[PDB]
Amino acid sequence: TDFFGLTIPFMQLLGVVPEHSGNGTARTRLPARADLVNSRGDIHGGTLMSVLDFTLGAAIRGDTPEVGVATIDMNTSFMSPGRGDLVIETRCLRRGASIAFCEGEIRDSAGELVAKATATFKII
Amino acid sequence: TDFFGLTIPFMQLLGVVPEHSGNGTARTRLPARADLVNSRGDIHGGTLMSVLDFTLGAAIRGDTPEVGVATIDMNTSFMSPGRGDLVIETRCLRRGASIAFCEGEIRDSAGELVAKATATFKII
Amino acid sequence: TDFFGLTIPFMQLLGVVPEHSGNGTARTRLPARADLVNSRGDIHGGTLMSVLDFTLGAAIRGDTPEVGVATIDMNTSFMSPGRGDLVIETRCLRRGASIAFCEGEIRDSAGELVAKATATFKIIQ
Amino acid sequence: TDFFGLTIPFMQLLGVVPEHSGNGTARTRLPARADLVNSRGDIHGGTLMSVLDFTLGAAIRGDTPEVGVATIDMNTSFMSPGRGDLVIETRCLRRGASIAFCEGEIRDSAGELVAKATATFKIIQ
Repeated sequence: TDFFGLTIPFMQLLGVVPEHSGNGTARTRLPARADLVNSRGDIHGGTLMSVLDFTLGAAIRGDTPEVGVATIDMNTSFMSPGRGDLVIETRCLRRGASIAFCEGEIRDSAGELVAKATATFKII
Repeated sequence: TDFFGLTIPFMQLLGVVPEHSGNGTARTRLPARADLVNSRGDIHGGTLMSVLDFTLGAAIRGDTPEVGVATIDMNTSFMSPGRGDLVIETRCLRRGASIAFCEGEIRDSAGELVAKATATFKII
Repeated sequence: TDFFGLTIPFMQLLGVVPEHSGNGTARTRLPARADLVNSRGDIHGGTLMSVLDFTLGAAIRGDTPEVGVATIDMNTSFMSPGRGDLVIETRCLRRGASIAFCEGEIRDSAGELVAKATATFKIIQ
Repeated sequence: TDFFGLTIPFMQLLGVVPEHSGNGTARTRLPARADLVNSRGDIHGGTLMSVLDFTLGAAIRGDTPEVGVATIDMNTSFMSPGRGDLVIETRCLRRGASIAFCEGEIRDSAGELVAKATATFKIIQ
């Protein structure tokens, strides 16, 4: 599978679908699967942090795909339980020669806020 | 599979192995699999945040398994790339009636620091 | 001194001015001072988090000065050195019966992002 | 004023005292003051992050006052209201050529955890 110009075994396991990236943003979609679920039947937070990580970075190497990106730190807030196909949109807040700052949110089909995250990246 | 007294489809997909929990701590082990890998062949950060989330919470409901736990927010720092079987140890820093604070680290077979995380939980 | 319905001896000390609070958002302002600077001459990041802490909570208790809000945890990103007067604006992302989520940013006179922060809150009621 | 090799006008303003820096750890102390309190009478969390910011960096540039460290991002957890004199102690978790990771905690005279924080740093060299 092609994830924004890169192969990623774990993202292929999660079945996430890359939709867009460019102009400092990126959009990913997470289809529902009983595999990715919580102990309460909700989409596991780990699952959300995974696709969010992917998407967060893609908002950097979408304006510049020749660039290498590595997550330094990432903060996630879980607002409400995720269920059914989700959509992840991220946005790059500031980009430098070495460091880039990003953010994003996960929303359900009903447009409600499932989770929000912000991260720091090392631009290789 | 039994994960500290709970079924979790996503943790079963990741193949993580619960080893211990109690007295405010918990220990999990993540076996190596090519499925859980990075674009650089390293264990994906999302994968680390997943097992860390599991383990972080388990350090609360190990002293009290009758308790329900839900992650509010979680911060993760990635120190060095993870490879080969990893071990995750977490520790509860403060527990209240409503809120609990946790922390943990992931280390490789060589005992080096792969990642570190801290989280906030709602004790149900 | 009046900080959206309460006196905060530390805030009064930072020389910060409350600009708005209500409908899930808030505004505050940090007039430049030399008491408040780093060693690089820039406004100290702690000065930033202090005013950001103050203002993030305000976006919750403006819709209700009847409630109490205590910061649980806060994450702050440092994008650009802060200088001169700064304006701080926050928004509540979600409000529960017990837990509140907020975010915000600090900008300089030139409108450039100085720092951005997110916070979790305990609403005391 | 001497803060491990530099003057910080804001820190000097908080009335904080440098207690140690070297070998990947650091210590600082926050003598109680009324200028530094919340509205609940507790020491303002911003006062905490300010001193925590100061001290986290110190755990890096004590092994080398030759280098510069700039805070990239910081996460702070609030566990217990802070009161009376507080002691701040940090440790460097990892040091790269460009990026440094640190953590730390604030405790009261009774030794109870007031707040814990983690931070990422840019080492300027």
